Amino acid sequence: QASVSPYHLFSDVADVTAFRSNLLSWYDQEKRDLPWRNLAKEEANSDRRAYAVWVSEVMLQQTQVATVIDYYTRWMQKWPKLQDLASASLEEVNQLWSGLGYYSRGRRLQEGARKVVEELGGHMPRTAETLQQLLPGVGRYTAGAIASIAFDQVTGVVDGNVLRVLCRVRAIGADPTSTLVSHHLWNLAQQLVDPARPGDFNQAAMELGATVCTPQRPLCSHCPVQSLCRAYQRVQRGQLSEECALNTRQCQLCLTSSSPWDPSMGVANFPRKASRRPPREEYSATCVVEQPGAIGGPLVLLVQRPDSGLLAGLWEFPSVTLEPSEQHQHKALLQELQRWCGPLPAIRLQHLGEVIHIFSHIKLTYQVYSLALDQAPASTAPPGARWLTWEEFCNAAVSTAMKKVFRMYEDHRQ
DNA sequence: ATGAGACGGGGACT
DNA sequence: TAGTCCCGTCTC
Ligand code: SF4
Ligand SMILES: [Zn+2]
Repeated sequence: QASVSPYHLFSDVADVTAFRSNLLSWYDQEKRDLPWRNLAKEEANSDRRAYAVWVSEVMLQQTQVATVIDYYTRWMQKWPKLQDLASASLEEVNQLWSGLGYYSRGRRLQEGARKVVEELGGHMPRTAETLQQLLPGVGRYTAGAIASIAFDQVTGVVDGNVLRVLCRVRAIGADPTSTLVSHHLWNLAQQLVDPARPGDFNQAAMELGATVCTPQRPLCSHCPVQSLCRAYQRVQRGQLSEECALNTRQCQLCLTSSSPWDPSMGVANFPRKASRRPPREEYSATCVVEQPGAIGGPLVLLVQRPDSGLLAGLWEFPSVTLEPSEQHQHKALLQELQRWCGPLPAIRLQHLGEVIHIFSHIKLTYQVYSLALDQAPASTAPPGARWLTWEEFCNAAVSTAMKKVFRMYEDHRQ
């Protein structure tokens, strides 16, 4: 309902004015140097400016700034314009994305650029609503980031950083993933975003959550919005010797509930921590088959995953899925290897060790093998088989799991 | 037809 | 050391 207590609202316009001014003044003296800020500040063309912002905001989804920087630079140097990206192949996109994770982001970014160039004359949509509707991979966050940063639209955003900042600043301790709490956070973000500098405000709020209002041990003594933070105000009471008026059980007859407030956590009582369920275990066997090749050998066999599901369309060493009880077997692996190599001397199969790779939702254990051939396969290389030099593999569209497998193969090789 | 699960990898910190 | 948290979009 609209009957939330003023304890969780900014009912005083003076507080809103001060929140914006304090945050932006801190940003103007503390802001990190980032390549997408540099490209954006100097690109007067709106479409080129939005493209540079769009790429960075897709790469930043569930990925830390420190990781993105090098990928962003590589991407913008290879595809400086929408037009360049639209002509790229998905295979080239996966090559550049290799190691960044959540690979559908890269595919959708290319699909979007192709749509913009080939259906919209190269012109990016100019509001959060139309960016979200028309561009694949662009949800509510990315659309608001592009619109505010690139087009000066007055629209607030809630990423993980802003969620944490707002839950402390207004002492929201309920499950933040619920529809009700999420709606309240977006409403706060829309109230607070500076109408004159909405992009800088959004960037400032996110960088505050990244560098000051951090998940653990936040730097409250260094915070520009300290005086306006409910979380901070409460910690400074402690053994008190301002609170939420409507936080009383409607029932005055039941046992009176007690506060789950943990004094030893301070402002980190907010937000509530998401309870995490461990990933399911899966098992696979994989083999680096090698042949001597010519100059720059040996060559290793790579094959392409299905274009759906996990790590879709990426390349990998031939692999088979195994049930736990049969995770050390060779039968199915050798059958898969012979698909791509013809008849194989199965005596050469060398067990190297195991590689455990953690996805967000799967703990995958590979039994890793190698099979070194004395010469090329007897038959011509089948369609879908790629024989790569070590350097080509390192630059190919492969998952990090397969790079760990390759590093195990390189170590055990003599 | 909505909401939990699918979907990668690593940085920071204990 | 080994463990933990957490940096959005889409669907099946
Ligand atoms: S005072 Fe502390 S808890 Fe509040 S916003 Fe600043 S860093 Fe976060
Ligand atoms: Zn309350």
